[PDB]
Amino acid sequence: GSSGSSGLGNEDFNSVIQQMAQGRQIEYIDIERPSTGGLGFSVVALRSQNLGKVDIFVKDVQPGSVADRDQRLKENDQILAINHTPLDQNISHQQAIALLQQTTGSLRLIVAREPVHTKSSTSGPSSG
Repeated sequence: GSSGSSGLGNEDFNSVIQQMAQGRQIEYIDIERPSTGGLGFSVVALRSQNLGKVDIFVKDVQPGSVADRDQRLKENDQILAINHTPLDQNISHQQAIALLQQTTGSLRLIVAREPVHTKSSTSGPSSG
């Protein structure tokens, strides 16, 4: 369905994000939009199950570009909102991409991450 209002109602920007994350730890990845460069990362569109919507995930995180050398954007990071705008059922996968290809100077991305649970994922820093 479609609706139009001035602001928010039952569900606010803080609620929508908290609902899409599902408790998952949310992180604000602030990226500095370069002048002679780009985000340095790609995104994938995958229709979710919750409801007519698309889940944008950060793929091909060029390990060395601003996204990294500058920010700490991780791969497979489901973007909940972009520049103060959630990609809920309201916004499709396309719109999400625009906000990026459009948003200049500063580009914020609120992604979620799954917590730890008797996982014990072996991870260590490698020098070379």
